[PDB]
Amino acid sequence: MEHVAFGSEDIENTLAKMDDGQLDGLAFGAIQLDGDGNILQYNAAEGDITGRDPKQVIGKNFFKDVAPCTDSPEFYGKFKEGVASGNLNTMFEYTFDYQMTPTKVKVHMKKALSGDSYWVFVKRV
Ligand SMILES: *C(=O)/C=C/c1ccc(O)c(Cl)c1
Repeated sequence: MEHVAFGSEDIENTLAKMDDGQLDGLAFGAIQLDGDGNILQYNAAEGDITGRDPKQVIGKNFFKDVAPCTDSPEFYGKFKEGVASGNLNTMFEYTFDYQMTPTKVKVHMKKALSGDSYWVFVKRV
């Protein structure tokens, strides 16, 4: 289990060193998206929260295909505003309910260090 807390101030530096295997060691869900919302990384804890197979969602568009319930100003809108500005860092609660039992989560979106990369972190609430 990787020793990183959800919402930590330097999380983007800590996660910069992690291959897909170390990402699976996190205590919380972690998704990496490009600026368009395409899934670059998707860890085991997120698969546990959502039911999706982490290997099978890589390459899919999060907002268009995987997670349409986030296609809204309250989630996607915050994401694309942060991508456009280049300083994405926002935390909010949300309910995931597409083809799943509705699940309330806390979401932290933060711009990655890798430039055109953005983290979406998720934990249960
Ligand atoms: C609602 O459509 C949200 C669905 C959803 C949220 C988070 C993750 O990781 C996935 Cl695969 C789907």
